[PDB]
Amino acid sequence: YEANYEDVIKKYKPADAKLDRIAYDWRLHGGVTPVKDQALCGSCWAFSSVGSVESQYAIRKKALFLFSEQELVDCSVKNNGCYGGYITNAFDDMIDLGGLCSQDDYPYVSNLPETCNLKRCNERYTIKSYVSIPDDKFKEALRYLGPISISIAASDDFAFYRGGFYDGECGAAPNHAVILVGYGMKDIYNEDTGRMEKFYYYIIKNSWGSDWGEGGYINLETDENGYKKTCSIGTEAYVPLL
Amino acid sequence: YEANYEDVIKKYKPADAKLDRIAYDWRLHGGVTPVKDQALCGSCWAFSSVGSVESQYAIRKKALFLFSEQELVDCSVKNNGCYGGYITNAFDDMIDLGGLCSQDDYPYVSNLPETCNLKRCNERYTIKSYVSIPDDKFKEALRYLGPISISIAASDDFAFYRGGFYDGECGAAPNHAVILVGYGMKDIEKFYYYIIKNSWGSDWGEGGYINLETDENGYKKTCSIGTEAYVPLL
Amino acid sequence: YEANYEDVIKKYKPADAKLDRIAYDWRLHGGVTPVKDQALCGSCWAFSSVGSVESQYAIRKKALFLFSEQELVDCSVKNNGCYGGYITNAFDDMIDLGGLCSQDDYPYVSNLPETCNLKRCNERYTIKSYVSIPDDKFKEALRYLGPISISIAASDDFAFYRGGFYDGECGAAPNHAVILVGYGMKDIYNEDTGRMEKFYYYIIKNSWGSDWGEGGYINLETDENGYKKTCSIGTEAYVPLL
Amino acid sequence: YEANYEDVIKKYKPADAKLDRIAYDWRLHGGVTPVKDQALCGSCWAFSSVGSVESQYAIRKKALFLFSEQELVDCSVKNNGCYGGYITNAFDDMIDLGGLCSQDDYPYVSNLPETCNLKRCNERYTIKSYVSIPDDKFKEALRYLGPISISIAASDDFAFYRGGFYDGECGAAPNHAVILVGYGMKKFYYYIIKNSWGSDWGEGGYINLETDENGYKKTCSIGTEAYVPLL
Ligand SMILES: *[C@H](CS(=O)(=O)c1ccccc1)[C@H](CCc1ccccc1)NC(=O)[C@H](CC(C)C)NC(=O)N1CCOCC1
Ligand SMILES: *[C@H](CS(=O)(=O)c1ccccc1)[C@H](CCc1ccccc1)NC(=O)[C@H](CC(C)C)NC(=O)N1CCOCC1
Ligand SMILES: *[C@H](CS(=O)(=O)c1ccccc1)[C@H](CCc1ccccc1)NC(=O)[C@H](CC(C)C)NC(=O)N1CCOCC1
Ligand SMILES: *[C@H](CS(=O)(=O)c1ccccc1)[C@H](CCc1ccccc1)NC(=O)[C@H](CC(C)C)NC(=O)N1CCOCC1
Repeated sequence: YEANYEDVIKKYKPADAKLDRIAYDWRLHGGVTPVKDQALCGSCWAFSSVGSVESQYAIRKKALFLFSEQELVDCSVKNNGCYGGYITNAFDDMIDLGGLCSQDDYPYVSNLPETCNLKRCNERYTIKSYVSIPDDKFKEALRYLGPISISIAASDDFAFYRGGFYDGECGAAPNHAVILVGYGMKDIYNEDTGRMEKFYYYIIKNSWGSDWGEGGYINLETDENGYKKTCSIGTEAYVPLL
Repeated sequence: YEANYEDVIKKYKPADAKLDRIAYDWRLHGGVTPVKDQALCGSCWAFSSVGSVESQYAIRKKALFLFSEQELVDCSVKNNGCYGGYITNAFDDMIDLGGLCSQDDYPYVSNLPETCNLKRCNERYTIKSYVSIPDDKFKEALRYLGPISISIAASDDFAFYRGGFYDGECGAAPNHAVILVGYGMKDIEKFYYYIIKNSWGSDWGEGGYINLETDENGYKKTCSIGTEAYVPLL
Repeated sequence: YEANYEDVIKKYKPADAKLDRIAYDWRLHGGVTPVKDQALCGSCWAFSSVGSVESQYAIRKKALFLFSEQELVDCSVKNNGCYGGYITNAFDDMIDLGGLCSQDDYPYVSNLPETCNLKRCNERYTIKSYVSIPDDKFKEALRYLGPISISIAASDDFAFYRGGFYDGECGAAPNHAVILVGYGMKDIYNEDTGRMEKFYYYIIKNSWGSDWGEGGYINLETDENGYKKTCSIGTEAYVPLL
Repeated sequence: YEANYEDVIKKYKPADAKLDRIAYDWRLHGGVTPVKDQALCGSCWAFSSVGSVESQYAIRKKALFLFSEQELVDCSVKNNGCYGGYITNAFDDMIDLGGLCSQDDYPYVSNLPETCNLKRCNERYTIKSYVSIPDDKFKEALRYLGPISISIAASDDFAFYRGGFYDGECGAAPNHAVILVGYGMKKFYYYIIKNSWGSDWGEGGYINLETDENGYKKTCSIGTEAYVPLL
């Protein structure tokens, strides 16, 4: 079910398109659905992967599609429900299970044990494949493909982040799954330099509710090319395709 | 602080531009920030006004700026916090107070009683003026000026709306404030509608939105939308 | 299905039991279940009535029972869902429908239109009857019968209440339904008469979440007798009976 | 500072009282306030210690008092806010800060950073001292003193518990603070633990953890640290 980026970007980027590397934000272009809250459950892998599919349907279909993380939690045998999972495993099971359910047909119950029951789903929403995004290609992928389901190495500082300029530690190993929804640049005073410097960042959608960070989001530092990774973002990185 | 529509539309509409009256949606074209939730507080006036400014900043500065409704609730002496307010009064106070704060500097605490404290804002974001939009000119104003802060007469049916073709009643008097973010047309008979962004969370309406019937000219109002109607200007 | 207060109190109040009119709080005696949130919906009548039943179950069966307001919203033909209803209508339909469902079998979706489907319920939880509480008997009924489903005249001040000593306006007419869960007394300095004065109060459980009032509760003034009504509480007042 | 158990219990256990080792539940006898929720913040140490003081005030003063965890998170210098703390440090600081605030005066906003401002409080609610409960005195201390603030070794299984007979793993080391609110039996003896992750965790916010009749068996290292505050 995996395609190669090399082939996919040829299809999605227009022939004569020039990438703007300074700023692009899918929140301004109808590509981002409301932030969700995983409550007390390690289902980040489901929120990341399903949210990336929500975004792809918004972009490609220009309408609001809200899907069920609970269905993956209950039915994705390749993953471990609230005990954790993988981005690739999740997309594989989206395909093999016959698609996602709407959020209203299959509502979220977090750590409450629930049997898998797809007979509760009326309509089903499939993806065709998914594509791994190379670490030197995040801005291009984000601009032409859409938001990216990414791993992140989250710390306690990240857990307790309530907005403002992030100065926290990163985790050792990737331990969380979030979504990249854009990039930007602002002028920020640089204390090791003693003046205003360009500060490039990726915009990350988390799944800990809109009371975490900045409306559920965080800006993490990158560079103009967008190769620099803060907290190991996108070590695993995939966009779902219709 | 109020400018005139005839002058403003001259500066903003390119010469020889022709208006597409069928459809135009600012969510697609960089002009709409996510939906917020006022919680158990009657601060709709703050959300409508501040949201129209977020939309202008997006359109003119090409990045997402999130501003503080709580600052207005707390510090807008011309309004009454959670007990209600007015669109014009809210824009006047944004000007008189020295501008908006960021959402992160001054976070939303709804009906929690809280004193004005502008010391906690670092950067500030002003508007120069605002313009009243004539009722016969909403599509023109949306397309060339941007999202409009509007009054609406909301009913119980409107409160309980969770998606689909709206066929509920209207309220008896303007009682709420929302934002017009575009217009569209579907074939249902052609059905022309305005796209309204509300401040009751993304689990109201359709992700926080409702389509309200108009006509091709866009003169027809459902729920007395835009009886009061203003775009803020930078 | 309405019983007679006079006959009911004689069965529930022990012989030689003497009422303590100072203080009694069912939250300190295992008779009150968690505060819930009706969200954007006029289903207070269902929160009031179901909550009082949760309380009777807790008191009489000494275990935790959490029931479904959504079932009444969906299925109570004598009420009007999010547009409102009545306490007695609610109890009448609990009986006619064949009992309440658990909260987990039939979760709350507020203003989302939902068909009545009692096949979703596995176990059902009935009541036998209900009794109207006279305005001169609230403390006696609270102590020996239990928490009372009551009407209240809620104003905008009441809506925006976030705790502390209540001094807002009351509404004109009853427009809301809450639960009386107890009564108390504290000594409060009068600014003013320069004397401590006894302040008697009822304890009201609301259904606007834990972030309203004092953990979802409000203390409203009464007198030692408990006859005095603040915000017309208990104009209509009922206890369900197992 | 701390008090001594043998002094405290002789004074609090009535002369010729006899311990019922089978069941005693403070939820029924006027000693437990509603379950709260720490949200996304490691302030369990504050919920535990404050909750035990809410419990003591309820038993001794016979009315429900709600106190401020946020005050301790913001103001306890010996602890590290959302990054964690200790049961003794918490009690020390409520003594040294001059008491707890009402929940109304100093409401909870979890991980949202706030500076300590005690000017927000009118009335203050002090404790006089607190006492450590020996390994072999949980049931006794429970019956005659009240709810105990305790440490617990909580696992992933524990975190994801939503009711029923608990058969999950225990944690490697104590990493959490709860309140013991009683004991019961159904063949099967247990302690009753009040948690601070909302009423939609466990059994309405509670978990029964296996013990024995004397109350010597400890599941999940409960009460490695074990204290009752005193008025
Ligand atoms: C989601 C991350 S979280 O729950 O939001 C979070 C947890 C801890 C620290 C910071 C954030 C889950 C947590 C899984 C978990 C971890 C510990 C106890 C219970 C549950 N993370 C994952 O699912 C990651 C995702 C990868 C993209 C890194 N996967 C994962 O941890 N595992 C994969 C399957 O085996 C379990 C381990
Ligand atoms: C916001 C709208 S709302 O809270 O979402 C709403 C309330 C009632 C019905 C429908 C929607 C506020 C509500 C103010 C209020 C009303 C009653 C009790 C408490 C609070 N509405 C306003 O602020 C309107 C906006 C205008 C542009 C129409 N203004 C308003 O009602 N007033 C102006 C100031 O004085 C009080 C009245
Ligand atoms: C619940 C009260 S509320 O929504 O929590 C509330 C009231 C006042 C201030 C703030 C919140 C419902 C609301 C019904 C409603 C009213 C207006 C518009 C939409 C919905 N109140 C009731 O159900 C009352 C309860 C009685 C015990 C007083 N009943 C009621 O309003 N009706 C009876 C049935 O017909 C409809 C009217
Ligand atoms: C509360 C426990 S918790 O956050 O509710 C929790 C535990 C297990 C599973 C899910 C939730 C805090 C956690 C503090 C913390 C730890 C790691 C990362 C972020 C925050 N635990 C404590 O405060 C314990 C209490 C003892 C009685 C065990 N103490 C503690 O962790 N520390 C002592 C003071 O310095 C920091 C470490």
